[PDB]
Amino acid sequence: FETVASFDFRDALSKASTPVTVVATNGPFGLAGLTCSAVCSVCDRPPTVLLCINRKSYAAGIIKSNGVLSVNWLAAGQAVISQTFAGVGSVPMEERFADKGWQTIATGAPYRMDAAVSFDCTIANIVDVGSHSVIFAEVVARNHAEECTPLIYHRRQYATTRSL
Amino acid sequence: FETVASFDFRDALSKASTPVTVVATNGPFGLAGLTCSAVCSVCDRPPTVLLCINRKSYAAGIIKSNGVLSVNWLAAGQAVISQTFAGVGSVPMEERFADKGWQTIATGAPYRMDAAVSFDCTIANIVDVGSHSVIFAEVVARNHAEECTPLIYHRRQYATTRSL
Repeated sequence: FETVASFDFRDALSKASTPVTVVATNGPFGLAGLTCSAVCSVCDRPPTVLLCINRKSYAAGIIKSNGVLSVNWLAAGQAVISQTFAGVGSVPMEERFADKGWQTIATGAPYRMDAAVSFDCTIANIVDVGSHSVIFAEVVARNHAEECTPLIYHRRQYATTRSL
Repeated sequence: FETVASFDFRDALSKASTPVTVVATNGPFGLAGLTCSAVCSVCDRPPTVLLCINRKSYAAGIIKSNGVLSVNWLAAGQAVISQTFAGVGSVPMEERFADKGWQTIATGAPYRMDAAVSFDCTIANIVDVGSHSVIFAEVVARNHAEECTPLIYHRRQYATTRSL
């Protein structure tokens, strides 16, 4: 078979929805983060998630060398955090972590303590596919804001949930 | 670092949200599909998605031996399809596909033509991690439905999107 056009693929993907996360890191190689909507759980033993990020980015470089990271599922009121970590407004990488919402838990990675879900993680394995590194990360601590709804991305806009 | 208890990881995941998909297949090993809350896009060249499914599923071995599959992101009105493919009502596998909204496109996998998004795919790589197979699949065709609001799963309930 021939694969669809990359343009067609991206067009279609805009019709699917995703949660919005920020992946962050800190350690000997420094502080960095980016928004990532290609994230999912893998298995519960050992508890493992994966995230797919383009290897060309500033943050990918620092995440992979620090070897630890957080995955932070953002809550409905946090679209501005997603924008900043997606490069909207071009906030310099190290100025992105100003507020008190970011704290360490176990690994030294910054964890967003008011995110719907924050997992603090160690990198266990990496599979490269096309432009992206698929990073498998084992969860060594968790945190949750008080109940709240998710930030969702769909058709190139932010949204949150409602019952059917 | 020690990993979190598996019970803690599962509890945390219920507070994240995911799109609801059905992964389906057909071929020499027969028809099968199942609901899947762990899917994401990987890279656009070649256009690749991944999905993680428990190796103990009846469907998982058939999907991997057939070598082809579809990923169908369900729309807000399709909770009954999700229910059926999560095994509610114990509907026999072949009968799940009797409805004419299920069609082939390119590979022979059943594609849900009215799903918000349906990708028809060939398996390219399988990585087994803990209890699950992480299946990398390249997209060879898609189906384009009209303006489809998502079916989302969050805190053990179905949901759809609203604006912020």
